[PDB]
Amino acid sequence: GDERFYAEHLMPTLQGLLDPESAHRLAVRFTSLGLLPRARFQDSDMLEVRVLGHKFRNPVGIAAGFDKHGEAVDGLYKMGFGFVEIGSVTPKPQEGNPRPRVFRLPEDQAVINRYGFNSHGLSVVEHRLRARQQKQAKLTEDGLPLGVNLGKNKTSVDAAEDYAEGVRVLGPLADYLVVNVSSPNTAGLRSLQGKAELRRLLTKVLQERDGLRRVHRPAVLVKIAPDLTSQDKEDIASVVKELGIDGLIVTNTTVSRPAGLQGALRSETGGLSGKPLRDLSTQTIREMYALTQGRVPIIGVGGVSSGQDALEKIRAGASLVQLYTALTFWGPPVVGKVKRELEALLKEQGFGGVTDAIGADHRR
Ligand SMILES: Cc1cc2nc3c(=O)[nH]c(=O)nc-3n(C[C@H](O)[C@H](O)[C@H](O)COP(=O)(O)O)c2cc1C
Ligand SMILES: COc1cccc(-c2ccc(NC(=O)c3ccsc3C(=O)O)c(F)c2)c1
Ligand SMILES: O=C(O)c1cc(=O)[nH]c(=O)[nH]1
Repeated sequence: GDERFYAEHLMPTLQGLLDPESAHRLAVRFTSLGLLPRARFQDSDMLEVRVLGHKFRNPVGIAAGFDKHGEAVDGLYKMGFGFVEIGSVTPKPQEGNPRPRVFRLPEDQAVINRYGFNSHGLSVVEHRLRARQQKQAKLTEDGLPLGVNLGKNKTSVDAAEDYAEGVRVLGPLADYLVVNVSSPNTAGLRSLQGKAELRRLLTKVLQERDGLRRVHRPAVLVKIAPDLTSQDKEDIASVVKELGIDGLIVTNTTVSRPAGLQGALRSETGGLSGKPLRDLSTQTIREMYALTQGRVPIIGVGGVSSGQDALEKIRAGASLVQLYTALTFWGPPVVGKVKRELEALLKEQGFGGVTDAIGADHRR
């Protein structure tokens, strides 16, 4: 493939022929089949990162949402991602919201989605991952970890138990689990970010995680929204420290609509991703890093489309970064682009490697 070809011809043509959701489905299909452009870039030692009890070949991963049901994990590693996160997965299967539920904002290099946790359910995903469990074991040992993002059912009467079930069912198959309490498309989900409820919720999740056999015991991270108040962030940092949460994913999509959006569909209900979210996410990473005294690993997500975007989040405190929306606009070549640009910037700024740059802004 070619970065310019995909950005100017292939992707534009695809988006002109298929609606957003159909384009996504096709994307998952092609990826699962390995129909991807040549992954030129060769990961250098400079990009290697050790965190969350694992080695990561490179710090660029695919964010949750692209492979909700764990159907294209291997194809995603082939695309060049240093780690893959599937999900969110709900206990029981559910359809999500009616279509259309995803919209492109071309003029803003953004997307708005309100899928509503469409999920094949824990059982289906469980067997899908078991079919390649040993293959993943080798991938992980080779520096390509797998993360599993857990969600809750729309009609659930016990949010905590939904997450507990996810820990028990998919925890044994993941390197890290994500307690996603930041989806803007699930009524009352974000309220789980409150201190009182959060502590109770995470205490239960951690107990279930600790109850798994050693080799099947994943790290547990909490994914937060970019729309939290200063009080919310202080509370989350406090609870994370109190319970020993392994890490944070910052951030999910935003329900805010920054001044300046041009897309005709800017007022659609849902979470906004892409460039308009980038700096709000970076600043959230910066604050959480400071609140946790840089002792809690952070996976930075939100508007990453270049090496500069990645490095800004790393310097702000992220040990790893993820992207999704950039892929929807530029295609597979964007992964290699980000890694190549990141490597060059690290050298240009005097960093021996990614590890040396983590939280660098806080030390100046
Ligand atoms: C279409 C779509 C679906 C998503 N689904 C999920 C999900 O199921 N779980 C989750 O934790 N985040 C989900 N996200 C959020 C992304 O993981 C990420 O936090 C956010 O989009 C910011 O990254 P980006 O600007 O690179 O897309 C989704 C995002 C998009 C655009
Ligand atoms: C042969 O070339 C390839 C190979 C492998 C994957 C893709 C591809 C195609 C479309 C999307 N796009 C989305 O998956 C998407 C998600 C939510 S919206 C939206 C979109 O197009 O607007 C992609 F990420 C990757 C193209
Ligand atoms: O499934 C969705 O609608 C969804 C979940 C989530 O966590 N984030 C997002 O942007 N959409």
